[PDB]
Amino acid sequence: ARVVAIISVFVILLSIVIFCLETLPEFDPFFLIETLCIIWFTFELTVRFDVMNVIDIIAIIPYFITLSLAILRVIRLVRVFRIFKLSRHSKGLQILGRTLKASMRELGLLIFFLFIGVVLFSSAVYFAEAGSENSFFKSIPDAFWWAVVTMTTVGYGDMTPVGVWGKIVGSLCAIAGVLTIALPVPVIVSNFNYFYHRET
Amino acid sequence: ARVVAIISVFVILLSIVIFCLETLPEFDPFFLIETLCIIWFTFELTVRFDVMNVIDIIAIIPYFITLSLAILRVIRLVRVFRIFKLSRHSKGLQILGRTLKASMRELGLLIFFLFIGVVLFSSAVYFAEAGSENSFFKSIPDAFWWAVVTMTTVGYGDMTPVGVWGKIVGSLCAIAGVLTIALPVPVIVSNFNYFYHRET
Amino acid sequence: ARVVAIISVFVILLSIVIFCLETLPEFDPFFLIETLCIIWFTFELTVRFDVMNVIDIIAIIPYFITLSLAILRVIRLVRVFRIFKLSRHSKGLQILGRTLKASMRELGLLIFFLFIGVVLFSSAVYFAEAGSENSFFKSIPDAFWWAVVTMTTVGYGDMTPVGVWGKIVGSLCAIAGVLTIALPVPVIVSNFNYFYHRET
Amino acid sequence: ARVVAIISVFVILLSIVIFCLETLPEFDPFFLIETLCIIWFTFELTVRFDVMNVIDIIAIIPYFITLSLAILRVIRLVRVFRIFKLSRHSKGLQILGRTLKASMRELGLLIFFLFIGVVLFSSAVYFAEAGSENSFFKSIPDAFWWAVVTMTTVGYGDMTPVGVWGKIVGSLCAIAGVLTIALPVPVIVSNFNYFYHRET
Ligand SMILES: [K+]
Ligand SMILES: [K+]
Repeated sequence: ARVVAIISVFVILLSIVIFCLETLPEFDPFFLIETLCIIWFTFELTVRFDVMNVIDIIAIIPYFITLSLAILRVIRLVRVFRIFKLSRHSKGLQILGRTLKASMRELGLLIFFLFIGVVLFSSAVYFAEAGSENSFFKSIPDAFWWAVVTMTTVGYGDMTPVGVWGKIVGSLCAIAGVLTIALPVPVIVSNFNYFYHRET
Repeated sequence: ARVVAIISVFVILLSIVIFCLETLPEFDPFFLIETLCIIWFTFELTVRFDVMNVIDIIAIIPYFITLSLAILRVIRLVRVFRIFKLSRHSKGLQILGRTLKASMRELGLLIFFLFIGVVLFSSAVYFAEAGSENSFFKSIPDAFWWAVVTMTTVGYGDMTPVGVWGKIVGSLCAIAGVLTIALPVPVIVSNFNYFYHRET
Repeated sequence: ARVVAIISVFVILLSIVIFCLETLPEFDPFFLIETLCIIWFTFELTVRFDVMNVIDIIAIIPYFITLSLAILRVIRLVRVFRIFKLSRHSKGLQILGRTLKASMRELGLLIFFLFIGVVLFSSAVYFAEAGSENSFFKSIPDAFWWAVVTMTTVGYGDMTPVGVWGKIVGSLCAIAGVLTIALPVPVIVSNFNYFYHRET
Repeated sequence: ARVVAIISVFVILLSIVIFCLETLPEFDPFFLIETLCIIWFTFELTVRFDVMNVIDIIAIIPYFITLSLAILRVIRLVRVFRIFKLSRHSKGLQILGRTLKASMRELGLLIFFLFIGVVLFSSAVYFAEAGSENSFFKSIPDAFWWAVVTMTTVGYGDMTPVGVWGKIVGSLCAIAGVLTIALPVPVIVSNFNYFYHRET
């Protein structure tokens, strides 16, 4: 039983590695390993037969579909959901799932505050920069990325073609982003700590 | 009474989308949608007749004004205050408003500490770099942006033309910024959590 | 007695503005305003006659000295200590001073952990990159800045000439920096909140 | 007994300085200082004779080995473990060691969540960008660094050759990284504060 669990974890990790390696530019030996991992996945699934069973289903749907290029890239992407098959073995990942399910309102509030701040500061920086020639931002949607990476403090990069009002707006954006990403997050963190210590 | 609320939210979101799209470079169909959204806004306003009523007023003042380019960009910017019309429907946004109103002293203290740190580290880095040729910063105001994005950890970008003393000042700036943005923020976060859990 | 306080705050702010503006490249009208601010500073000082009196002293020592270029830049820099004359009027800045005085051990521990992490990750990234040609870092001191801005999450900029081991070291540096800047800071924040709420 | 401790701290600091300086491009006077520091290290070790004794051992193994270039760079790197000889004298560093030993599960959970987020967002951004010509990322491993520095908010640099879907994935990556680095860290911080206040 524990040997079967360790085999399952090794097979999931092997499938993740094979995914990532077959995207490498240096590269059957991948398709045979892939079909072996999928044979094990579907054997485990058809022995077992919630969200973990849905994950086990999604873990083989792409392989069985591949037997417009947009749909093809979408399914080759959803082949990455094999990494969530580690949830059945990892207890911290199940705690993270319970936390995400229990703080849905707070995640929505975080996304809402970010949406509002992004629209606000993108409009502000677009209208601050639009008065000049060779404007940095071409539209308000063109500043959405800048606003996201400034509010999250990830950082944009080179802001040299920006003027004084653009930099004033950017300073306000940095401050407001710190605050707005700091307000919902403590509640999610408290939920995680609750579930974690309840488990252990 | 709930269908009217969902229509109001859809109209506010449509006006936000129309704002952002009419700034796009690909672009009457926007002015007719705009005048329809404003007709609904003013109908709701003149049926209703605090800060939310002021927001409802500001949401139509620009449209009615547009019937030096600096004033024009300023009013075309204040057309973005339609996004705060979501406060009447979103409870988290009203909680955020109550939080901001209740932590005014702490917001002022945050801005004050940032002002002091920005002046201090801009002076320090300007005088550290000014001893060389082709100085990175041309004045102490020219380093204000750098100091803001280093204290907020948003990051400046390429700091390669900076010397040893400039980098020592930058290290101190990073540390001091972490601390100063970390001191007022817990109080604002505690106020938000108080109002949020009082509501729910 | 309150008009005198508001005059003092206006004069301190005017001296800060004059400092920052006389560094501008566009620029007696500054030296006369400066000597008026210093006449007021020394009048207030010689009417009054702790750390605030030391600040009042340092606020006029540069003006009275200016009546190798390294010493000159050093004193023209210490002219920035006029911004700490706002401590006598701002209560939050005195709270910040009390906090800094009460968390000296924690500030030293933060600086010590950063020193250790910086030396460690600078050595690691230098020896990871040194095996190649056109190495990004020329010495272990040459990576000190990179390590500081990666541990503080301020960010370095372009890390494209870095290899796989350099990026593994950089990932570890980012994680370890998050942790080490997160460990001492809560104690300083708790001290600040204690002093702040004790005052108010 | 205290003079010997201050000599030991001075010798450790001198060896750290000599390490960092002998990597400088400007540079026996370093090898003689090095052999003196090692003579003191081994004298202290052979007078004393846990993890601190292992550190004292590792602090001289490289010098005694140097009496493929990969092994040589590896040992010249492990010469940096002299900086951990400060643990015997610094109490905060022993507190940090106790904290790291007591929060091993949480450190593993942090690394696990980062691994999962990195694989997820690297796959997502690779498949979002791969539909175009001159793709920014060449493989899913080629986006591992980008995902790490976006989730840690250290920042990547120039993301201009990235498209709309790449920037949507990057926004999600920034948000998810904030959350996942925010969930395990409070427990490690609480452990550190516990050990710190237990000591003092
Ligand atoms: K950051
Ligand atoms: K950053």
